[PDB]
Amino acid sequence: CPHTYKPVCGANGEVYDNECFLNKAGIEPAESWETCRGH
Repeated sequence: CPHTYKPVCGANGEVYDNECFLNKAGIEPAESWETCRGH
């Protein structure tokens, strides 16, 4: 994946550097950033 930084939130609550890494990690895109807020 390109090591650029355009962060995306995964349905597992984890924040990936970009869409490609989210995909590689086999994680569903979260519905919203609320999923990665921490509370």
